[PDB]
Amino acid sequence: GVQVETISPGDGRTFPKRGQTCVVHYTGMLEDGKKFDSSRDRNKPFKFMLGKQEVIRGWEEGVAQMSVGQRAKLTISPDYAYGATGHPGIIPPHATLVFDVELLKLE
Repeated sequence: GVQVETISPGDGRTFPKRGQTCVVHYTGMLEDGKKFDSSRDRNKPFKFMLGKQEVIRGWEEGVAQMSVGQRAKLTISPDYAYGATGHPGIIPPHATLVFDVELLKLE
């Protein structure tokens, strides 16, 4: 459902726990490489609470595998993203997504 590939290693020791706030920089892309969303374009980190299910399933399972300071590519199946319906206009039906995520800190 999510496959993690490291771009830059983190500390290899500090991984998120349920209920912590993950502070990330990210870029999300369709399978064709076209970015649809990026905190890097806004120039402001994005925050989510791990376990709240306020981000897609491939984020909570993928970021949970990351340590502080790690940058990684998360390849997310539609099953772990927006499924059969997608988000029409932005995310097509049955879309595989790629996110470039850096885990900045935990709060």
